[PDB]
Amino acid sequence: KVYNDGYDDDNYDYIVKNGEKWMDRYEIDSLIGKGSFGQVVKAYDRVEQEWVAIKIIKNKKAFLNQAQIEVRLLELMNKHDTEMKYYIVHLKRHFMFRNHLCLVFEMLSYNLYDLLRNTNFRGVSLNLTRKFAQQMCTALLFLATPELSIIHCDLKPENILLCNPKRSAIKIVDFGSSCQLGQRIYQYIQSRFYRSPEVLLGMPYDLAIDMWSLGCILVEMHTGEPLFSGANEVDQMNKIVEVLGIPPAHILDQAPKARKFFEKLPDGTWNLKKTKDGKREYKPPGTRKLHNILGVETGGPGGRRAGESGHTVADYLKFKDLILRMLDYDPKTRIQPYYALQHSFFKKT
Ligand SMILES: O=c1c2c(ccc3nc(-c4cccnc4)sc32)ncn1C1CC1
Repeated sequence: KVYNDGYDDDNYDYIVKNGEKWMDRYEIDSLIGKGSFGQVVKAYDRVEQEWVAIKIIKNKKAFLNQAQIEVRLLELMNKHDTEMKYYIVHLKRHFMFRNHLCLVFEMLSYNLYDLLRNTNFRGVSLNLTRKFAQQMCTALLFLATPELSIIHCDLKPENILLCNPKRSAIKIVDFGSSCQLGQRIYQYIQSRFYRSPEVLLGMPYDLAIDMWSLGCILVEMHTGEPLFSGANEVDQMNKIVEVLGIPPAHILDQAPKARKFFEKLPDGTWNLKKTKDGKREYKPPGTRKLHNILGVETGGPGGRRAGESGHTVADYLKFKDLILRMLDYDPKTRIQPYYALQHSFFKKT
């Protein structure tokens, strides 16, 4: 078999070649990214005298049709004319090339997972975590403007990128899974660690799922490790329950997949699904306190911030309150961008 007259591999990806020139314009430097969507490459745009990131979508109907949605939303966001539009990556243009839809993005710096990794997963400071938190909240507010109503659907450290290596300004990338509040088309969405209870439970979802993901992200940026690191859905839900307890009955009562994780007693309350021969793996519900994970009264996560400025007890207590409001089980009462921005965690110095 030869795929796409030899230009593609067996997984519908374009065989990237360092040094190649496309359409007398783009010089391909190297692969910088790879996912289910396809690939991302670093490239120099001769015409515009600048570096770009080119997202090369897979040559297959299903992936193309999704990227067309991605392009529509990217263009709709970039088009919008408030100054909040610059927490979102800029889609410069797109084009078809050897049967691949290619999206051209401005060149940003590296992502927040790479940033975590540069400090050997010690975490970044609470001061820097705050700056990310403020910008992300402001960006989620943009996405909430009624004319947009976009759900990113895959927030995680990897999809938040620094603008410049030496500064805190960030932008959100990868709207390849995104949708608007009307036209939702998938039930199994978000990366697992950052997946909301509503999605785990098979319930309808709105823009609040991104705020859940942000809660999880912000904690991980400061501790250096994922808050809820499930190997599968059942593990994931169980790890959430360790920190936040059994979700409220009014939600589980409307949850198509409640019985995947939970069981309903005669009296109308819910427990975790009962386990084989009692073998214990999880901490009892609500026992793994965020208060201890963050190290609120014990010098920060792992004790590593003891006797540093910008990491007081009062600072942590604020941060913890914000995060708990972000991880509200109920998407109707979970904190929303406008009100998150008014939180005491952000208040001026
Ligand atoms: O990886 C990126 C980069 C991007 C701009 C947009 C962008 N969308 C990406 C993406 C990732 C996964 C799915 N869809 C898009 S990666 C990326 N600028 C720079 N870089 C890093 C090398 C420094």
